[PDB]
Amino acid sequence: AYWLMKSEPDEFSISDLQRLGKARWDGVRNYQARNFLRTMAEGDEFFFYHSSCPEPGIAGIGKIVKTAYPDPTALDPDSHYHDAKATTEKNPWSALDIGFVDIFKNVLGLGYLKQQSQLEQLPLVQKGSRLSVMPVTAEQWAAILALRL
Repeated sequence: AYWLMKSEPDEFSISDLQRLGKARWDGVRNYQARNFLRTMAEGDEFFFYHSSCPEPGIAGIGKIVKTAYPDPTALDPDSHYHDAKATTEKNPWSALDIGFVDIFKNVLGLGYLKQQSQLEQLPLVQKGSRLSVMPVTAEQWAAILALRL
C-alpha cells in the first residue's frame, strides 16, 4: 500500500532520512492520522512531504520497516510531543520505523499538486484538510511519480 506523511524539514527532512538509512517516525498527535499510521505494513511506501517550510511539497519516498508501536515521545517530558495524559500502560499514540527509498532533485510543490485532476481526492489538496498521515491510491501514486519526469 501507498501513503503520504508530513514533516517539517528543519526538524526532519528527506535528506536526514537518506543519511540515517532508517529512523523513527513519531510525534503524530491526530487520531485519524494515528489510525492510518497503525494500518501501515512493512514494505509499504510513502511520499515524504515537507511541511511548514519555504518550499512545501513532496520531497522524496520512504518505506515502512517496522509497524506501529507505542510512541516513546509521548512519555518523554523533554519531547515537544510529550502527552502528560499518556502512561506506559496507556499510551494513545503510535510511532513506527521508516527507511529511505528516494530523494527528489526537485520538490513537487503543493500548488503544483493541486493542479492535478488525478489528485483531487487526495486529502492533501482538499480545503480544510489537516491530516498529516494519509493513504494514497495506486492511481495517485503513479500520477505523482509521472510528475517527477
